[PDB]
Amino acid sequence: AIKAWTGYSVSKWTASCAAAEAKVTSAITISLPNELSSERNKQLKVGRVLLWLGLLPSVSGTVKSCVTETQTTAAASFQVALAVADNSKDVVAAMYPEAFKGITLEQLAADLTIYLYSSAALTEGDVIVHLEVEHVRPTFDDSFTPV
Amino acid sequence: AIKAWTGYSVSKWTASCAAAEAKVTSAITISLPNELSSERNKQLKVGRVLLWLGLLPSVSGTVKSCVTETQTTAAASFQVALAVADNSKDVVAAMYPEAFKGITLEQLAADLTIYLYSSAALTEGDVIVHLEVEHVRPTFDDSFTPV
Amino acid sequence: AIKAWTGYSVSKWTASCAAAEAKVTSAITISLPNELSSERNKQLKVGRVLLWLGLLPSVSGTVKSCVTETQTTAAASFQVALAVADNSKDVVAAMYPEAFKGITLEQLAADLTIYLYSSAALTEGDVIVHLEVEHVRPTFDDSFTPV
Amino acid sequence: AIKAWTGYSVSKWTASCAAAEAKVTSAITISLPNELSSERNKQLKVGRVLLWLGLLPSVSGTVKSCVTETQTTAAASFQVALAVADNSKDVVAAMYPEAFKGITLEQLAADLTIYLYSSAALTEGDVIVHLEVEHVRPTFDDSFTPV
Amino acid sequence: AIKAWTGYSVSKWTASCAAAEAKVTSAITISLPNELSSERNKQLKVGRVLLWLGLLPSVSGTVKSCVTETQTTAAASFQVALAVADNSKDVVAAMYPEAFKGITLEQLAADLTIYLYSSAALTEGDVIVHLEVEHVRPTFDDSFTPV
Amino acid sequence: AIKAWTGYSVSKWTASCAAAEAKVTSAITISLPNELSSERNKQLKVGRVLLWLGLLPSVSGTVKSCVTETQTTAAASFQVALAVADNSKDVVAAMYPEAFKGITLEQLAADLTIYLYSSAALTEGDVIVHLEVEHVRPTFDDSFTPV
Amino acid sequence: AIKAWTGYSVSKWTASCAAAEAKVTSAITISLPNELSSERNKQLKVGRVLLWLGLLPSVSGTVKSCVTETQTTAAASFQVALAVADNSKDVVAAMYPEAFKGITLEQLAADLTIYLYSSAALTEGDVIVHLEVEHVRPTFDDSFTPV
Repeated sequence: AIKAWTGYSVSKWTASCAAAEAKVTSAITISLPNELSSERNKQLKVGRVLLWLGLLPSVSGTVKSCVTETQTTAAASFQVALAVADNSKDVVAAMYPEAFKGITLEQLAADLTIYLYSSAALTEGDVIVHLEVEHVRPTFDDSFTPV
Repeated sequence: AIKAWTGYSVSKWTASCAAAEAKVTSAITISLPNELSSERNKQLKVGRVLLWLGLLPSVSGTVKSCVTETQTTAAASFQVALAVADNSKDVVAAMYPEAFKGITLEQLAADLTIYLYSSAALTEGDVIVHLEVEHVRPTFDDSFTPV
Repeated sequence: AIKAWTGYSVSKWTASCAAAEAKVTSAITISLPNELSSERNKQLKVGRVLLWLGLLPSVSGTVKSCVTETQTTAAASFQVALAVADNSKDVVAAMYPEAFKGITLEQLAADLTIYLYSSAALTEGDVIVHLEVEHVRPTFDDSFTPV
Repeated sequence: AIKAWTGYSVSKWTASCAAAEAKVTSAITISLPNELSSERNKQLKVGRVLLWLGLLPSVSGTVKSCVTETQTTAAASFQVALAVADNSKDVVAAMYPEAFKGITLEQLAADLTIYLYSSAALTEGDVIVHLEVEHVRPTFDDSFTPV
Repeated sequence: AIKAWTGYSVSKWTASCAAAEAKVTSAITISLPNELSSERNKQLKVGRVLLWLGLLPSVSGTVKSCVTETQTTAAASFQVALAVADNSKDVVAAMYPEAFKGITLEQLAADLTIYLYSSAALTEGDVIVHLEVEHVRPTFDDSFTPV
Repeated sequence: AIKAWTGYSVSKWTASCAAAEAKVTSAITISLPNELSSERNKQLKVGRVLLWLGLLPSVSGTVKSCVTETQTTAAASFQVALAVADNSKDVVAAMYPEAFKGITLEQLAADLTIYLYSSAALTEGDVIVHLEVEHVRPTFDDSFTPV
Repeated sequence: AIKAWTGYSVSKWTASCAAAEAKVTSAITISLPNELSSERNKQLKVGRVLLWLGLLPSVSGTVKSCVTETQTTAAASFQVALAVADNSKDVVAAMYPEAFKGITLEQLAADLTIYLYSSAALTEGDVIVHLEVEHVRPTFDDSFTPV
């Protein structure tokens, strides 16, 4: 498997798709994990992003998803996507990686967002949208307070 | 300033005292900070503990506090304390240190607890009970999943 | 990412195709931006051209596009094209690292044109066509309006 | 004719005023051209500014214009102006240049505004207002993406 | 534009004037700007004074102003003034400069005053009188107190 | 005595606390000195802050003061303060200095405030809180306007 | 892109196939381009041959072509061909190159021929067979005649 750079680090989380009618593009918002939620960590720099997708077997249609800046109408977002994850492939992935170097981890919570499309309708949680983020290593204080 | 050992790391948090009548002991319960709350980190090992105290200047009487195993009547807890933090001293804190080597960080949330006493009444937040914990360095996954 | 040569530069502009019935081929016409439309900058020489295509996900069929000298019957244009961009590929692009070397930027406005084909119908905004063009860095007036 | 400093550059743009009744002052608003309205170039620093005026000969009386920070009542603006252009002169110009050194080109788009006054009525297009601006040489995109 | 001497410095401020009937001479009282109002700065010495004038364009008469020692009845002061600024001239200005070398900035607040005349009536804010003063540079404490 | 950095400068001012009953904490608001009140200077940046104290000799209690971000109930601020000035010490001063590097002088007027405590009652002017601030040098224009 | 050897040179031309019913194999005759038709040039020697293909996009079948010695019944030639160009592949080209080293350009006009096959019917100009040839450089006389 792929390795992060020296001085970089990995974390992973999850979100579930909202129910939606066919051909509609839905939107999903990135919320940070608790391990990074403090004001010390939000100012770290992103190094790579790796969207991923997995699905329960009764979903029959095409399914596509991507990471972009937030686009003012949801469906249009794919038109600037530097790659698209796609259940028509053998492997349903979209490793960028170069898209977001030097962006603050705050900004990856602020306005980068995840979009999802299916040619058939979805019920809640029919799709699970993993995400993986590789970023500058978090640090904890090396010493107690003074007395 | 005091350094943590190699492979160990600092962290800090807070709790505030409830209102209490004079010469009554009160309990305070440790709850872990968000940075440590995950199932990966709760199983780490404690290395040192450092109770500390700070107080707003109108508080007149004695104030004493300690960290112990939970004692079935609150006032009795001091009678097993390996040291006591005490506003009679010049420096109020009470470094133990090695009362708790090899205890699980979960257990430091489970049943080690903080007790506080004053010979005069307190109103809410009149005392701020800092804490520091020095513990094995948290680790994050070095690599992405397989595709 | 791919760099231009020393002293060369890049610019980008956009077009959205009109509606078309299935299997029709449609033309798209270049127009120069204002900074390049000066009589000082129009005389620059093209170094590379890069066609790039993106589409909203509901376009189900094949989509193909290419750059050619303007053909009197539009559908034939692909037959002369030195390369074709095609949504059957993994990356929907076509690079021409040779075809237009040394052509004047005016001529790239005059008689090179972009062609687009789809095996299913299209409606306005269903496809976005980029172009990227590389040339020696343009220049700006060094002085105000004189005497 | 006057030249920009070493490493500085020039740009020019135009506006044509709306109709106005006699002695009423009116406002003219800057908008940046696209090549400057990049997030790379918007943050460049202004070096000199020149207001220049021209008119068709049937405009009978005095015409005056000036550049100021925006004013709450438009007619007052001349009173703050570091210089005024005035068709009573032989040459209808007003080079500042000191007024705006070090202001951001975005700010020159934001809140510097141009005012115009005539001692007789005006109809659309009876007056043309130039502006010239000097700033450090703008730059263009030049590079490849990664994989 | 003209620079101040080494160790001298420029400051600038505004005064309006009240309504007046035609041919009436009026007085404007100098008050120091806030940047200089403290008892440290008042004892600095003046090097040059520049009177300057502007007006909103509907003012039709002549307008004249000057700086003088304060006079028992305002109109007479023009006969004493070393120079007059005058809207009939090419430049509506009067650099003195010799009048006030070595006068204390407090004295420039005390008994030098500004006089203003117009051949037609005026209303509040029709004429705005700038003043510009060149004077020994202000200074501040280079050192903290003793502890 | 300690000196400000190159390009930085010292200024000093005053505030007098109101009357208060014993053990009451009180607040003091940082109004700027007139020498810095103009819009040109408010956007300078702070380098160090130096709280100081003095009192007329009949004040019998302890007295303590500190500089903090403004707090919901005044007494709490001593628990947040990075250092405390104190009449009981050998010298009462409490040079921070790290607390406010790079903060805007406007912000030092906005939401940093002074807190004061005494273990005995006070009357108007019994305690006088000096303050001293080290900050980027104030500057004045080098030249007159155009004529 | 691939280059010809020193002393060798590139030239390129065209032929358009006639209409044919499905599964019919057809032949195409290699007429020389005018630039090489003179008796001086026909005795040059071939270095490489590069068959190429393109088609207008509505052609629905498979299409295959190859270069061989002329064969008694056209379909058989695919069984003799050293390589086959093919629309079903990732890229349709079929660079030989070994097939014809040292053959005379006259012979490449005489008895080498192009064969073309489609699994569906064709109409005139649906398929366009480019060809590219790399061969000993054409030369022109260095001097006038004697007078």
